[PDB]
Amino acid sequence: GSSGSSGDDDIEQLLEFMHQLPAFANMTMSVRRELCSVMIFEVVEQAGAIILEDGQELDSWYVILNGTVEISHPDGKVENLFMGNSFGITPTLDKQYMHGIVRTKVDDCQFVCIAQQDYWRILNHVEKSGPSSG
Repeated sequence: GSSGSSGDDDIEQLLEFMHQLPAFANMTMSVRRELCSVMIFEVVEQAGAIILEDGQELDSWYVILNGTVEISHPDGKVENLFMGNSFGITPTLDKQYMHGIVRTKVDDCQFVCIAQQDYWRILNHVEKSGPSSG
């Protein structure tokens, strides 16, 4: 990826942005940096794309990095989230099921996927402080 940004310390540059968002602020910095090491990089190019379907075993945490995402419910409700909001699963081992259909509102929408386990091994106080990457 050729883009104006530091190399030696890439995560750092990204961290600064993490703080900007509330969802990423709810947890101390350390947790943020750790997540960046256990979070996937994904960005939807074609707007109006489906992010999650109704009745799907949510096992990964999603966070709106850029763009707006609209959520639809089977009952007749439609939520509206904006850059900064979070959705997907909770930091608790407890799993959950999607109760609606998510769809982007604009193009060039960025997002991030984080495994539950790693999501409950950082924020929480599990035996392993950080992820094992070696």
